[PDB]
Amino acid sequence: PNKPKRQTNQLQYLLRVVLKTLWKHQFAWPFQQPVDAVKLNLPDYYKIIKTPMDMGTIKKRLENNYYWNAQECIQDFNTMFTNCYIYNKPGDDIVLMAEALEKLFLQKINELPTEE
Ligand SMILES: COc1cc(C)cc2c(=O)cc[nH]c12
Repeated sequence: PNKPKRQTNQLQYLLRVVLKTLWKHQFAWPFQQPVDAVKLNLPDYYKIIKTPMDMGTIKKRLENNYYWNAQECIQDFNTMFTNCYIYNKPGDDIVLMAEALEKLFLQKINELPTEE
Protein backbone atom coordinates (compact mmCIF):
# COMPACT_ATOMS: atom_id res chain seq x y z
CA PRO A 1 0.00 0.00 0.00
CA ASN A 2 2.91 2.34 -0.75
CA LYS A 3 4.73 3.44 -3.88
CA PRO A 4 8.53 3.59 -3.42
CA LYS A 5 9.97 7.10 -3.43
CA ARG A 6 13.49 8.41 -3.68
CA GLN A 7 13.92 8.90 0.07
CA THR A 8 15.31 12.35 -0.22
CA ASN A 9 15.38 13.46 3.41
CA GLN A 10 17.65 10.65 4.64
CA LEU A 11 19.61 11.10 1.44
CA GLN A 12 19.43 14.82 2.11
CA TYR A 13 20.80 14.15 5.57
CA LEU A 14 23.43 11.84 4.13
CA LEU A 15 24.30 14.73 1.73
CA ARG A 16 23.76 17.79 3.95
CA VAL A 17 25.16 16.60 7.27
CA VAL A 18 26.91 13.26 6.65
CA LEU A 19 28.59 14.01 3.32
CA LYS A 20 29.73 17.46 4.43
CA THR A 21 30.51 16.29 7.96
CA LEU A 22 32.71 13.58 6.54
CA TRP A 23 33.95 15.81 3.72
CA LYS A 24 35.39 18.26 6.24
CA HIS A 25 36.99 15.63 8.38
CA GLN A 26 40.67 15.35 9.27
CA PHE A 27 40.44 11.98 7.61
CA ALA A 28 38.22 12.85 4.64
CA TRP A 29 41.15 13.89 2.36
CA PRO A 30 41.43 10.49 0.48
CA PHE A 31 37.70 10.23 0.34
CA GLN A 32 36.73 13.80 -0.61
CA GLN A 33 38.64 13.17 -3.79
CA PRO A 34 39.16 9.76 -5.42
CA VAL A 35 42.50 8.14 -4.91
CA ASP A 36 44.77 8.35 -7.86
CA ALA A 37 46.13 4.85 -7.50
CA VAL A 38 49.22 6.09 -9.35
CA LYS A 39 49.62 8.94 -6.91
CA LEU A 40 49.58 7.08 -3.61
CA ASN A 41 51.46 4.36 -5.51
CA LEU A 42 48.77 1.72 -5.47
CA PRO A 43 49.69 -0.84 -8.13
CA ASP A 44 46.88 -3.16 -7.09
CA TYR A 45 44.32 -0.62 -5.90
CA TYR A 46 41.99 -0.89 -8.86
CA LYS A 47 42.97 -4.56 -8.77
CA ILE A 48 42.16 -5.37 -5.15
CA ILE A 49 39.54 -2.76 -4.47
CA LYS A 50 36.03 -3.88 -5.23
CA THR A 51 34.96 -0.43 -6.27
CA PRO A 52 37.19 2.49 -5.24
CA MET A 53 34.74 4.94 -3.75
CA ASP A 54 35.11 8.50 -2.56
CA MET A 55 32.99 11.13 -0.74
CA GLY A 56 33.14 12.86 -4.10
CA THR A 57 31.56 10.04 -6.08
CA ILE A 58 29.16 9.77 -3.17
CA LYS A 59 28.33 13.50 -3.05
CA LYS A 60 27.67 13.01 -6.78
CA ARG A 61 25.19 10.17 -6.42
CA LEU A 62 23.46 12.05 -3.58
CA GLU A 63 23.09 15.46 -5.20
CA ASN A 64 22.32 13.78 -8.56
CA ASN A 65 19.47 11.78 -6.91
CA TYR A 66 21.14 8.60 -8.19
CA TYR A 67 20.58 7.14 -4.75
CA TRP A 68 17.03 5.92 -4.38
CA ASN A 69 17.42 5.68 -0.62
CA ALA A 70 19.98 6.76 1.99
CA GLN A 71 21.12 3.18 2.58
CA GLU A 72 22.75 3.13 -0.89
CA CYS A 73 24.55 6.33 -0.01
CA ILE A 74 25.44 4.69 3.27
CA GLN A 75 26.62 1.53 1.59
CA ASP A 76 28.74 3.76 -0.64
CA PHE A 77 30.08 5.33 2.49
CA ASN A 78 30.61 1.87 3.87
CA THR A 79 32.10 0.93 0.49
CA MET A 80 34.41 3.94 0.76
CA PHE A 81 35.71 2.86 4.16
CA THR A 82 35.65 -0.82 3.15
CA ASN A 83 37.84 -0.29 0.06
CA CYS A 84 40.20 1.36 2.50
CA TYR A 85 39.88 -1.83 4.57
CA ILE A 86 40.07 -3.98 1.44
CA TYR A 87 43.36 -2.55 0.30
CA ASN A 88 44.87 -1.32 3.54
CA LYS A 89 44.89 -4.01 6.20
CA PRO A 90 42.72 -3.01 9.19
CA GLY A 91 44.97 -0.86 11.29
CA ASP A 92 46.41 1.18 8.44
CA ASP A 93 46.21 4.92 8.92
CA ILE A 94 43.75 5.25 6.00
CA VAL A 95 41.57 2.47 7.44
CA LEU A 96 41.97 4.10 10.83
CA MET A 97 40.94 7.29 9.09
CA ALA A 98 38.01 5.54 7.46
CA GLU A 99 37.28 3.98 10.83
CA ALA A 100 37.09 7.46 12.40
CA LEU A 101 34.95 8.54 9.45
CA GLU A 102 32.77 5.49 9.97
CA LYS A 103 31.97 6.40 13.55
CA LEU A 104 31.41 9.91 12.18
CA PHE A 105 29.34 8.92 9.15
CA LEU A 106 27.55 6.28 11.19
CA GLN A 107 27.22 8.97 13.87
CA LYS A 108 24.99 10.82 11.49
CA ILE A 109 23.07 7.72 10.36
CA ASN A 110 22.67 6.86 13.98
CA GLU A 111 20.63 10.04 13.80
CA LEU A 112 19.40 9.49 10.23
CA PRO A 113 15.87 10.87 9.77
CA THR A 114 12.83 8.96 8.61
CA GLU A 115 10.58 10.36 5.88
CA GLU A 116 7.36 12.00 7.04
C1 LIG B 1 43.58 6.98 -0.26
O1 LIG B 1 43.69 6.30 0.93
C2 LIG B 1 44.80 5.50 0.87
C3 LIG B 1 44.73 4.29 0.20
C4 LIG B 1 45.88 3.49 0.12
C5 LIG B 1 45.85 2.16 -0.61
C6 LIG B 1 47.07 3.92 0.69
C7 LIG B 1 47.12 5.13 1.36
C8 LIG B 1 48.31 5.54 1.91
O2 LIG B 1 49.33 4.83 1.82
C9 LIG B 1 48.36 6.74 2.57
C10 LIG B 1 47.22 7.53 2.66
N1 LIG B 1 46.00 7.14 2.11
C11 LIG B 1 45.99 5.93 1.46
